[PDB]
Amino acid sequence: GFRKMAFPSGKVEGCMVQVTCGTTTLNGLWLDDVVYCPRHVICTSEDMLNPNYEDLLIRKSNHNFLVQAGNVQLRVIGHSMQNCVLKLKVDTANPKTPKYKFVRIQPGQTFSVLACYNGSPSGVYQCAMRPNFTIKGSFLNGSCGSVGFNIDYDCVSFCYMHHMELPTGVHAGTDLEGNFYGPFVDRQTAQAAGTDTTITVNVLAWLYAAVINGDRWFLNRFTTTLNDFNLVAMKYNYEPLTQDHVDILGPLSAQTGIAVLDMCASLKELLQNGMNGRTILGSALLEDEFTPFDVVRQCS
Amino acid sequence: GAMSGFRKMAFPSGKVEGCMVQVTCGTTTLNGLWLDDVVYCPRHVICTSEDMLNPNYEDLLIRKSNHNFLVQAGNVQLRVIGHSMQNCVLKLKVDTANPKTPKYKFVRIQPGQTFSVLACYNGSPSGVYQCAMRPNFTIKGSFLNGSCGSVGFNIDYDCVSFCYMHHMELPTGVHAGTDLEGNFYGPFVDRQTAQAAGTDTTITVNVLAWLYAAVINGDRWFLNRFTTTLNDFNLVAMKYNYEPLTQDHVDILGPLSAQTGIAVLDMCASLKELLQNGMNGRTILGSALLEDEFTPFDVVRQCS
Ligand SMILES: O[C@@H]1CCN(c2ccccc2)[C@H](O)N1
Repeated sequence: GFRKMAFPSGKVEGCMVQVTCGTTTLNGLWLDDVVYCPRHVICTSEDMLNPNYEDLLIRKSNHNFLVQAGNVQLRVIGHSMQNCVLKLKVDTANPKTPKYKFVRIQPGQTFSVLACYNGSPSGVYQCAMRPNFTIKGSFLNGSCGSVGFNIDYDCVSFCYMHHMELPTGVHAGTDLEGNFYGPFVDRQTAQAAGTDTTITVNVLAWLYAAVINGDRWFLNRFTTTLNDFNLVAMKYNYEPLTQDHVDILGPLSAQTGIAVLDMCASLKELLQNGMNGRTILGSALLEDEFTPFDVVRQCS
Repeated sequence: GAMSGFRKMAFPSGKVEGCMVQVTCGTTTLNGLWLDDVVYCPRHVICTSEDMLNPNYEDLLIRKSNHNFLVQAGNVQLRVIGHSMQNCVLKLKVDTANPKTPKYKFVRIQPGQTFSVLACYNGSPSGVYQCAMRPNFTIKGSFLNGSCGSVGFNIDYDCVSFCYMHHMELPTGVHAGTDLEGNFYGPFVDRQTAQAAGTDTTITVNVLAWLYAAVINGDRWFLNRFTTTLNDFNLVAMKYNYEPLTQDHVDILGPLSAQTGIAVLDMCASLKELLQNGMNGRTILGSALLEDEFTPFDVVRQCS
């Protein structure tokens, strides 16, 4: 009985708004007296290929920005651009503003996404930053302007904003300061995501989760050296494993008594021989969207 | 296409977050649902540690007065003014009506249908997940220590349909519970006596809708050229522990059948080949597993 969970989305729900520039409509994040949204909302049908965003920006008037929060309309006062994020300053501060911080995450860390359409929240899901810096999600998993977040002691950490739907069923976007995740541009040009890989630290964290839940058949008597594991793992499209990840797994190593490189011999053996029709925590597949600290959060 | 790399989503939990409270009777603390002037919670909050095998709820309840119930809404304390029992749900009338009460209904679901769960510690929401009422009337849930009182719901046009409440963890690691009228799902009792869940089965109708969703989005490698009779399909499915398929499930799938031009029974023959051959490393809609927790209602709603 181990299931993936998203954060309670209430505190982010009361921040989504609908931003409309000319013909284009998408989601905004209304915080204090500022609305954040992707900067490509200003792209016309003629600049949508090769725009000089800051010069296009300075020529738009505030009045070309429609902002509604449900039935209420918001007054745009000014606008500035920070990287690929548009910042529209409004006359009203959001009284539903949670306590928040802007953070940037690393490939392999998890967060929840509140999927929104035209400002209206539609659903919520947990995901991980893929090593190729993309996030799994169809057009039905929330369109441009939806945000990704973690909650740390009732404080929201916004880390992600959806910008564009890639052809491969994944989407890409930025942090809330506008910097893209991965080698992507907000220009409607042919663009492809790199070959993905399995988040190796997360699989080990998930294997520790099985051991906490008494699922133990995969554990063996063997260890392995770090790179004697890495060599085998990259041949299966697994992320190489750094000394940082080992340390991060330390606390789980101390609760279960399974050294990190011991569990690495279990996973390495799982890679070459498969699960032989057995199961771990109910799944015939290895999960890699549980960080070490999602396990400690949900198991302590 | 539309649903390439599609993920299940739980509904936004905000409207439920504003209804969760902490209910305490003596030494037990669990979650309550505060809707208007009444808070709902599982009745086994009034059990002691000796009462858990054969609790006499009617004896236990009548011995309790309003001021033995400790209802905490965040940082305010609510005053209990009345208290009655409807099956296994306890109902605490409070003097103060929840301002954050959403539009809501109480509905009972059938196995195979889906909803979201807001998992809570001590009145405090901890997470949200999307799941299905399994065919054996249990909920494969999170390894949360005291989720009792966590509710399940769907949301449809600002209106929250409450359909589940968590009462107990079973030895098999899944959860069992009631509707908001206190009737359990399945043959379970709110007693700490030996209770086992029947053998789980794959929600066949859900898989077929999922397979129809793939075909809508050009994912097409699993289709074959065969049809099957309904009863020839049902007979093979069962030795793979798949739910038998009823004519009603065939009708439910009819809209998917017409938009793709693939007869339902043809899709059943394609499924039957997937069972004898398997998905060993291959993907359907980005998933390396056959999804059985996405209903035909959400497929046709989301793929018009
Ligand atoms: O999940 C656990 C298991 C079941 N539950 C319980 C307590 C008293 C009588 C019957 C059931 C307990 O409070 N919570």
